[PDB]
Amino acid sequence: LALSLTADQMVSALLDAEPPILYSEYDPTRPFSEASMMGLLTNLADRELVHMINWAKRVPGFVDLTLHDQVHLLESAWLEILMIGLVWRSMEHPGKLLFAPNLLLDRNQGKSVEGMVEIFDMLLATSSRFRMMNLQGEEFVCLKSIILLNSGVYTFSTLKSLEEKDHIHRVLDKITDTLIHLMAKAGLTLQQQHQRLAQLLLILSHIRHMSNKGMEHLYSMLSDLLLEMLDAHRL
Amino acid sequence: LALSLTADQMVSALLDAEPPILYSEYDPTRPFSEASMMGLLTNLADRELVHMINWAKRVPGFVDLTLHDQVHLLESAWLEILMIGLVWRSMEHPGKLLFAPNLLLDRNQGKSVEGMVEIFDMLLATSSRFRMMNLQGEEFVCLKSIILLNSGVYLEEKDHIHRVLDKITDTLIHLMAKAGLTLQQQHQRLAQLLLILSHIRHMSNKGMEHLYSVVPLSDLLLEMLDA
Ligand SMILES: O=C(c1ccccc1)N1[C@H](c2ccc(OC[C@@H]3CCN(CCCF)C3)cc2)c2ccc(O)cc2CC12CC2
Ligand SMILES: O=C(c1ccccc1)N1[C@H](c2ccc(OC[C@H]3C=CN(CCCF)C3)cc2)c2ccc(O)cc2CC12CC2
Repeated sequence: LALSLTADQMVSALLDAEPPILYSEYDPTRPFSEASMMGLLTNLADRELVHMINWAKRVPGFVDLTLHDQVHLLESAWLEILMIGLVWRSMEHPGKLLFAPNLLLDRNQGKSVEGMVEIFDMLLATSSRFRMMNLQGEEFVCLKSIILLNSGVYTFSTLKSLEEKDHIHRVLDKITDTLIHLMAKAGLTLQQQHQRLAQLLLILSHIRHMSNKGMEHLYSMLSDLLLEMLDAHRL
Repeated sequence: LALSLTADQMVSALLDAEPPILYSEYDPTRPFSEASMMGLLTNLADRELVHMINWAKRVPGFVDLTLHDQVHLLESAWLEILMIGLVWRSMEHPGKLLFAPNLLLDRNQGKSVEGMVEIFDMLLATSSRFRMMNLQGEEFVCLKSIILLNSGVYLEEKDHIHRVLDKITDTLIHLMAKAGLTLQQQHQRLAQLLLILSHIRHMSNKGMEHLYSVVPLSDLLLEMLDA
């Protein structure tokens, strides 16, 4: 099914799978402050993670995998997906991170939490990189889907596992075909298509680097829950 | 000014720049032990770092950067380069890591140490992935050069790095075209190769988190550049 989609049908399915932009809580009895900042950001990420589950299930080829492999892929990629969504939202807001439309934070508000501004600056630089590249929404949904399928594919031996890995790489190839088709459709020459494809995928290495640094920072302050939403019934 | 090379001359320059395969400073006659296994791997990595400097100087476009940028890229990419070099030489040794011709280890020698077997397995999975794609030497040296130039970039200095990165991308595509790959197979394989770099970054982050669980590395890298 997923391997027979055209590039336009793959763009359409990814654009349609896009989750909504969530808001920070409008609690007057909890106004924004340095103390309540991480509580608001954690609550926002928790609500985003629920929508990330539905988005993943709508990425073509994802539900063809076993849920154990669906859980592992999302366990490996969830923070990367949150960050690239943040970086995408903040593209039009230089020097600031748009966590939510009602939660636009500048660099100085990150200094209140120790260790935050280092991750803050890396997210800002990625947003500047996307801005300088004029990243398109059709390219963004492809990059996010690549992260979902690639981040955990090297950390799964059984015959089933060999079929799953081959399928993940077959779907990743079709996203690559989709990215190139979007670049050819935009007028880029073949040399420019390969060059921009390389530039976009090399940004994924930095997003992984930010994720690892973000995991150490967050731990300095999921599997069962990921399963519970992914292991839905048909009632 | 290295942007005036051809794809074939880019390959030839990177192949000629390959560092030698160093040996473990290990007594082939004294008994082996796991307590001395970090000392051998730290000593080997320190000696490989010097030859990594010589290799980086010969990556086309690297010396065009300032010494500040050359050191910053080396300080940010050195662990990734050691890892992918290890993965490259451990390819024909499935289930094993060939740190040196006299230092071949399997999983069980890594289990003796807290936190090693996790990175050991990720390194083995990368070697298996290289073995499945049948990675060529001309592709491997292009991947190492991309790691050197990409691992620290995130104004005209960044522009020059991106132009050289763009040329290595053109070199990789030219390599697969000369191999007979179709245009679809070319950009598919290029994507597969560059997506492996995200896993190598992941291993480097966990490696730093592992290895580092007085003299700054930049001072040592600067001194190595004087030879
Ligand atoms: O604050 C920060 C931040 C930190 C340092 C520098 C700059 C920014 N973050 C935010 C964040 C907080 C907690 C979290 O994870 C917390 C547990 C993990 C699941 N939770 C467990 C319970 C299961 F739901 C709790 C994930 C994300 C957040 C929110 C929304 C967004 O779009 C993006 C981000 C990005 C960022 C990830 C870097
Ligand atoms: O053992 C391990 C290993 C393998 C599996 C699981 C866990 C660990 N490693 C080895 C390694 C040891 C110490 C290093 O960092 C030492 C710094 C301490 C002062 N140094 C800086 C100042 C003086 F230079 C550097 C780096 C590399 C090593 C050696 C050669 C190779 O090709 C590759 C590797 C790979 C590697 C990185 C994963």
